[PDB]
Amino acid sequence: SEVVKVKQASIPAPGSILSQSPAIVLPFQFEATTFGTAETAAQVSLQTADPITKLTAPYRHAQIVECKAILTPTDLAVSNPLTVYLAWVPANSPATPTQILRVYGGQSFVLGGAISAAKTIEVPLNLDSVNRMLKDSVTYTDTPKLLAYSRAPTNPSKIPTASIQISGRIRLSKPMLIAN
Amino acid sequence: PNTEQSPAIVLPFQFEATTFGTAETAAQVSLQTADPITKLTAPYRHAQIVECKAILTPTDLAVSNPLTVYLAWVPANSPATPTQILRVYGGQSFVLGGAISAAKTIEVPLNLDSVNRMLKDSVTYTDTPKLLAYSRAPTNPSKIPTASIQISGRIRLSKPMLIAN
Amino acid sequence: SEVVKVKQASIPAPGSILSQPNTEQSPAIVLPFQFEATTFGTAETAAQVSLQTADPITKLTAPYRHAQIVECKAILTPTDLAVSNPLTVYLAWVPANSPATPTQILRVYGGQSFVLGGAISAAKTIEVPLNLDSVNRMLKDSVTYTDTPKLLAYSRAPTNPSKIPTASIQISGRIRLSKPMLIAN
Amino acid sequence: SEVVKVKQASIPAPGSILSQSPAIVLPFQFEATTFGTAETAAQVSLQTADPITKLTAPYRHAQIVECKAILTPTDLAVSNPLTVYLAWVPANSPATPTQILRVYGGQSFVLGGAISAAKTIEVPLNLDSVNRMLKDSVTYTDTPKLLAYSRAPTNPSKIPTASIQISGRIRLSKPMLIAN
Amino acid sequence: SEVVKVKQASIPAPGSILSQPNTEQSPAIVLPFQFEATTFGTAETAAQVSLQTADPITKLTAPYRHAQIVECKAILTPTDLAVSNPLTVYLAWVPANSPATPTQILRVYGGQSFVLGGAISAAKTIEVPLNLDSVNRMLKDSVTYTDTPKLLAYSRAPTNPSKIPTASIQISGRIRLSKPMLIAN
Amino acid sequence: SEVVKVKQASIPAPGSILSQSPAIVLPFQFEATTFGTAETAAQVSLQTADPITKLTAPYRHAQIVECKAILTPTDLAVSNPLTVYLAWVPANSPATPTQILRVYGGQSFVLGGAISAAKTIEVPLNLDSVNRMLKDSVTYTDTPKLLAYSRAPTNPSKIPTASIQISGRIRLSKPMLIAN
Amino acid sequence: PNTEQSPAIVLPFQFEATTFGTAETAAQVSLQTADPITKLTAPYRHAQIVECKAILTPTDLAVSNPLTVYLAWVPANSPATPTQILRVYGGQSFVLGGAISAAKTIEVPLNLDSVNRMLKDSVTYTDTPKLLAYSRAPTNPSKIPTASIQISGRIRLSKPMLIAN
Amino acid sequence: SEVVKVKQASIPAPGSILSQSPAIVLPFQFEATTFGTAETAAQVSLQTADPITKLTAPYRHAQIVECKAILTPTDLAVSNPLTVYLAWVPANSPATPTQILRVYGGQSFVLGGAISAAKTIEVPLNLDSVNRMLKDSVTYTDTPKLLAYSRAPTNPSKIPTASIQISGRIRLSKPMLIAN
Repeated sequence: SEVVKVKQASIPAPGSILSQSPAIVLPFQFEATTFGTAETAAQVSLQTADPITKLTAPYRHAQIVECKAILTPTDLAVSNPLTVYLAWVPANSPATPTQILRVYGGQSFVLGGAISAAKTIEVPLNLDSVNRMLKDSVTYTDTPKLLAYSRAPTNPSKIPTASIQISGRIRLSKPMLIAN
Repeated sequence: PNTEQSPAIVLPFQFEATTFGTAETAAQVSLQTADPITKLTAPYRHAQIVECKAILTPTDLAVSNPLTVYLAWVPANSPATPTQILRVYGGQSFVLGGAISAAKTIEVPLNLDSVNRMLKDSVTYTDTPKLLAYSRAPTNPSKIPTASIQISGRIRLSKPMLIAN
Repeated sequence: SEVVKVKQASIPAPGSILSQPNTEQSPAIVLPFQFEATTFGTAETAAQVSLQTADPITKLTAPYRHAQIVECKAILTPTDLAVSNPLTVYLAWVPANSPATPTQILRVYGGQSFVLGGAISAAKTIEVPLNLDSVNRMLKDSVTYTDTPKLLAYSRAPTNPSKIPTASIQISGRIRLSKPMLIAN
Repeated sequence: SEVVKVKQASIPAPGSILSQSPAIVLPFQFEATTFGTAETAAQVSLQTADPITKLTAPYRHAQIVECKAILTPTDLAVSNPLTVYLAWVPANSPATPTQILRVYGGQSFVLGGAISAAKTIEVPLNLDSVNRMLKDSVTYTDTPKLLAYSRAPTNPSKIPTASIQISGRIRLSKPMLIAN
Repeated sequence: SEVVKVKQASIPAPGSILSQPNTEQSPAIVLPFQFEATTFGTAETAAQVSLQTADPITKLTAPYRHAQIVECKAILTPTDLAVSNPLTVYLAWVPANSPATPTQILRVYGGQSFVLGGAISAAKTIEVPLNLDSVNRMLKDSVTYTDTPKLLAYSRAPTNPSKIPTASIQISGRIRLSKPMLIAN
Repeated sequence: SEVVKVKQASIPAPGSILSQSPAIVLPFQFEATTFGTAETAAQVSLQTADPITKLTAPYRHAQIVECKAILTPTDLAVSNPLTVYLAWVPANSPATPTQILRVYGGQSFVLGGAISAAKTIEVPLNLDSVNRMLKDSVTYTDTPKLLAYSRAPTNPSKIPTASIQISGRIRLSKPMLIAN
Repeated sequence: PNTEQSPAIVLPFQFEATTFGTAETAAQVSLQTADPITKLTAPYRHAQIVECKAILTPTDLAVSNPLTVYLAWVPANSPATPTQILRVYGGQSFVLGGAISAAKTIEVPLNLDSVNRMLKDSVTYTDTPKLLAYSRAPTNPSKIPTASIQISGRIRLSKPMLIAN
Repeated sequence: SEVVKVKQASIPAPGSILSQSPAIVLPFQFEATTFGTAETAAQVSLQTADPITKLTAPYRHAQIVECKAILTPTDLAVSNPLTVYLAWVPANSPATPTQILRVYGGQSFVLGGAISAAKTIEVPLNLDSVNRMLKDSVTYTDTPKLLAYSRAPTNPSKIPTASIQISGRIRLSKPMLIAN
């Protein structure tokens, strides 16, 4: 029982931003991907992830205050373990989930099995690595993007074995004239 | 009361309140029920009106079938009926159909002193803003509105609401 | 054994409360309480328990007019059954006037997932305290409020359902009861 | 001849109110109930009593400044006495007039008969017991409510034997946009 | 009308009470109460009501372990019936671990006699407060005491018995409830 | 409702006492006599009244601290009034109840009737008139003695119309070696 | 505890506790039940023993039918039985019948440190004084006691009890 | 290997005691109950538990200095786990072992199984909750009482799977005159 933070080795390389009113900070937590049913290799791009933009929609400026990736195993993992790869990279990175371990910072976690415990692994996004702005007057390519991958499950089933959510907080600024 | 300085943002909004022509119309529009307004107040736990007015827009169809609408803002409490709008203080009566003039865009303001500007708090207030509008049975209905009423304004949101996503 | 206190990611957002006139105040008592919220293992159980409606709590709250929570925590308790018959539980303390079906707990900010049994040291009791600044402490007053605390929990239909629960959640805490109401006797 | 104040044993338990312009204070005095024709058990709730609201109607805020229950016997009572029960309780109280004496404060008065005098009994409402606000931006349940009861008269007639009025003063605030 | 408070001749004789360790004390509430003690007019009624056994009082006392009286008074209430059908009542606040049948109230030190109805201004309500230094204030504690308050009242079989009482006695007061007991829920 | 003290005109003439340990003061209240069944003329002598001595028995010294005569009418008196005479005199007094009004201090009270109220009359014993000691190493003749009388009731019945009790407090001293 | 200075008086007393000869006797005399003691503690609400002893008096009949009695004081709590008196600390064994000598009047004291001296308070104490006495079945019973046990002492009374008379 | 203290949520509510010599403090440790053979629901009342009184017997005063409940699993539990409930409540509590979890403080422990370790769980008795005196000049109802319960074992056997002992220290005062 409990959770554990496992930082991703990072190096300074923040995104450039606009020169530059009232702001509001909202929390969020959607699920990036699920494991267990088939070989899954996801590329979640915070900038365009639906759940995030549903909050973004009404604004012109939205920047990440904090953000972390939450890896969570389920009972199914105890009997049928699995291995997951994780990397927080800028959208520009030509790196594909199938090659996370070849990226500076890329981690590998083993979920399940009778040997281990069912801890919740948290891998925060180092904001000095990548662009904080998810929506601005210009679109940056530096945007934060989560890379995750796991080999096709030894015993596939429509009941997930592990899932990773992305929670955090966004600061919404300059209101956007939208329909409704 | 009002509100302090802790994290707060003001968003604009405008939705359609009611329409006329198709048949006799007597509406009782209540913000704090207005689906449009809520899709905005959904993420927060504290909403507060800052500005709000009702807009009366006739369509060209109006000239052929001139109507005549009544508008009036009143707290939800007010025992006033659409049928008694002109007997209320804010009560207005526009003609529409290109024989009724009333400045670029016909609009009747809220007031705020008249009502409670909450819409969403820890308690459900009773005296929130409500729009009363009546327009009698039209001769030669049409299925295609001859005029409508929009409600535009600005809401102040705070205290983020835990949500799904 | 062991007891593990796992706090829920939270955001300051207290519920507003009516004020008391500066007249002479009413005395006050503080009673403790702890009841069963739900049970897992028999069937897919996805419950929403609202402290407002909470029968056990209000049996204590009955005689008074003004009642506010002091402290509250959700207690997740696995049973020997869960050892060889694991399950995953979702928990979330929500404001009550909030959407969010227990099926969506992993999509709610605080949202947590725990594995009971199966994996090592999974027999521990989990504890998720209710941040009283997350919601509204008032459970009884001149007006009933909208942001009262509500606990969300979900699991999944077991693959080996049994008549005896494999885990449960209790809610314990302490209320501040005041302003006693005039009654028969 | 004359009148007498008979306080009702009360304990501190005021109503909660809203945080929070010009105000006006108006006096009022309507009659709550009448005795003599048949067993009467009234539950006057200041919040919704017609006479009171006729004054309330044009406003958004109305709070009780002072308020008392006035019990008054009539000549009919001299020949055919009666017993009346009185309790000032908050609207929430699950107490019914038939059980006033089982309520802390509940009084019993004997009106009439050759033995006594025909005094007017006054039982004021302790404002620290109950909610003062009769009309506000929210509706409170704490509202003041008068409980009164008397057994069916030994000799019924359409001429009342005793009646109880409720007089007081209300402070009207924030004007309500009404029709007319 | 009128209310007449007629105090009972009394002698200082407080009941000893157990002491509380100087550890941290329990919070405390103070609830009011008022129930019917007896009824006169139907038949010779000679009752002894002990606040200890008092059902209405202990329904309030139930959830707590330590309960003590703050104030208490006996209320004698005549009814219209008593106007043309007088009666005499006897009242006495006794320590409970005291002999004295209500038939002997006029032989007990404090002992009083009142005439309800018949004579002028006899429709008044009589009030006989309970001197809390006369008896023992404790009604619930680590031990049940012997000098707990007890009310004595007597009348006499009426000469014109009726199904509806001609007078009654209520007991109103306020208790100090503390040390809440651990229970189911 | 209520009680009234009616002092008896007295003149200084206390009893002589012995020159002269721990003492205890006990309260008492027995009933001296009853009225209504027949013409009653009682002569209660505090010194030998049974109830008093039941308390006296175990001691050698017992003196009156305070003492009063309590006259109490009953409903029966309302319909069938009566007149009672009262005098507190020393046991030596050659005065008989039939002649109380011819004694300085002797009072007359009218109990009952539709005219009056049913008050409880209290006539205290002036300790400076009479001997305080009820039991001492010598027996005094000065002892306090209550004289009461009432004419035979207009309508006799075995249900008393009025009764007079004697309450007070005694100080018991020097313990007496008694059997048991 | 003990007692302060507020109105208090000390009265003496002596009553018969038990008798022997008629048949086997095994008594368990409890003050605070002893009718004699109570006729004294009846008027008060607080009684307290100051002095107390048990007296053993044989009658001339004893010489003809010498017996042998056991005495012992113990708190009411003590699981001791009359039959086990000599196994108790205070335990005594007198012969009686003019062949047993033990000073003018055979008497066995209380102690007070051994028991609680209350008998009557706001609470009913459990460890109050109790007399244990046993004397086996006598050969040739007699309906006329051969010896008895008296209990004399002094009680401190306070807090007058409301009574009838 | 090792032991772990798991405090029971408690609230201030100590027992009342007598006003009030030499004292001695003795340690003790008996076993309250055993699990494994059948559904067991025990109600150990420190005041009357035999082992405790064997020490109490010779005295008039005995108060708890400290006291804890010791839960200990045995090898049998590894293969056939079980769940135990524990509550320290005053003897007055109308709570039965079958409903411990519905009592503020009531804990639940899972002993055995391949998943966990075989730790010894200790749950001390909060002396401010309950009466400290186990034997006094008056008998209190506030006495400490242990509530424990476990469902009927999946695989019953006469060899215990877990047992709970109660150790502590008592202060014995005023000697009691006993036989022997």
